[PDB]
Amino acid sequence: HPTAYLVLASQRSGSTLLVESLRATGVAGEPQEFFQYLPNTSMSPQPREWFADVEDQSILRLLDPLIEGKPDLAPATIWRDYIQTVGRTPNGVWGGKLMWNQTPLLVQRAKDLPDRSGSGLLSAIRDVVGSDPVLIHIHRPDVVSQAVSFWRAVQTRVWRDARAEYHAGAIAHVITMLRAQEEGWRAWFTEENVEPIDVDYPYLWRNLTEVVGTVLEALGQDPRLAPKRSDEWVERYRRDLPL
Amino acid sequence: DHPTAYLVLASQRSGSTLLVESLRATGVAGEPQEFFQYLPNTSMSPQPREWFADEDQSILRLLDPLIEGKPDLAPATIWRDYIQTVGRTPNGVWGGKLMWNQTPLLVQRAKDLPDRSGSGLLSAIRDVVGSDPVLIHIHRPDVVSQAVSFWRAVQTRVWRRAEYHAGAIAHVITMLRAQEEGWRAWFTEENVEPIDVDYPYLWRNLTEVVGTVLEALGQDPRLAEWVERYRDQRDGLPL
Ligand SMILES: OC[C@H]1O[C@H](O[C@H]2O[C@H](CO)[C@@H](O)[C@H](O)[C@H]2O)[C@H](O)[C@@H](O)[C@@H]1O
Ligand SMILES: OC[C@H]1O[C@H](O[C@H]2O[C@H](CO)[C@@H](O)[C@H](O)[C@H]2O)[C@H](O)[C@@H](O)[C@@H]1O
Repeated sequence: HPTAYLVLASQRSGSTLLVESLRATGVAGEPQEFFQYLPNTSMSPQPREWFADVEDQSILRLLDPLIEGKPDLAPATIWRDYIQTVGRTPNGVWGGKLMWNQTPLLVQRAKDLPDRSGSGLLSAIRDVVGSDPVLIHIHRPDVVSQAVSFWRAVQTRVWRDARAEYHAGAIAHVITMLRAQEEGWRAWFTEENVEPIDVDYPYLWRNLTEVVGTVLEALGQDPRLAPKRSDEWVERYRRDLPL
Repeated sequence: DHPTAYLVLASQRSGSTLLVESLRATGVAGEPQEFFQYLPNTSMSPQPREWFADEDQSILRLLDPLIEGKPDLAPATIWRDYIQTVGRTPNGVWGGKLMWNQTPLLVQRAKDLPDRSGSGLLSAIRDVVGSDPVLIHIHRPDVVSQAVSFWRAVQTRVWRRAEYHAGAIAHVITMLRAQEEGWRAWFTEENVEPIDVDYPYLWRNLTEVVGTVLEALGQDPRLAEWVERYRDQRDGLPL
């Protein structure tokens, strides 16, 4: 009987609908992107960071200026422990989100734990979470609609409106990137022989309460608790590059 | 000229969680957890056997037994850095929740902060959030219906099955009393005037309340029953 789940995904791929949907039951932990923070800035990736290899100024200017933060200096054990306690409901169940771009981070961070128990991503997850989470995998076949929502979100800084410009080269960039996270997870599932509870977004949109219940079920929770404008850029980005 | 952080000061199973989660849906008011709730010896929230620790095997039998977790070994600097980052959204707003029973924890924890700006709760708040948080205070004034939820959940462990029992819902209804005092007596004893929504107002018109919180943060409002069976009649159990 697993005491923890972890949702594997990509930015704006749906993980939110599921994951918040879980949080509300109040028996599925307090999922967060516990692994999003960069160690040199103790911040989430910032807009100019996602585009650090873009020297096209026309896209650059659309993005906020960097903030310099500060190195996270928590010892590995202290880092793990904070995450373990914040993410977990009184019932004792833990949840959180993990994006594929964050995997190296997590693995970098676990490296200096005592009793580390492997050297790969799977051990990392195990050693950080403290048990063997129910892996779940929300994905999106419509990369363009997603890239679009991403390229908007990175400008406005809002991930759940006046400044937001279209831009082909950028969307291309975001697409090239989201695609890579997919190949990332794909290769990994085979790499360490794992079979997630796979659930693409359309299915997820349609059947929320079904899924929110299966996950609920896999954690030994009563599945009872599972509760109930077009993109011009997406039309546009087709005409105009990768997909 | 935005204040870029909010606390919601409240009490267990008030509107507290319903407000806070709505704001979270915004994508624009941080990730308001209950950062101050975790006890240092266990590093978890208070657990039933811990709440009801003051003299009667009538309750101590309805309550799951004491798990024991682990020591919170985070220096205060790291503790506050974490709360500051995890509670923020990308737009840079921070949100969170605080509950009168946790206030001594906050203060005890803040004492080792290098830059202590003062000595009471309110400078504690500021030194921890790194700013001046818009205060929101929630109360559900119907203490019976509050105390009920807190007893249902204090044994279900689900704070969003097991039985009624009056002599406990005493201890609750009255612990919740001295908590709600605390707040009111803190509001004047440090001259704070919090925004002041109420559970009825919320469970009905929460769309406004949220829209209020968002403007105070400079955002966009446009974004967004064994009660009667307690209502003992006979015994004289404070209500
Ligand atoms: O003592 C029990 C704790 O439970 C209450 O809140 C839990 O429920 C929420 C989600 O369902 C969370 O925000 C939180 O993590 C939980 O602790 C209560 O609000 C607390 O004061 C208690 O510590
Ligand atoms: O690009 C920076 C990060 O932003 C996205 O996540 C933000 O969006 C959600 C907003 O409600 C939050 O849950 C979260 O805390 C944010 O950081 C994205 O999902 C990330 O992977 C990035 O770290």
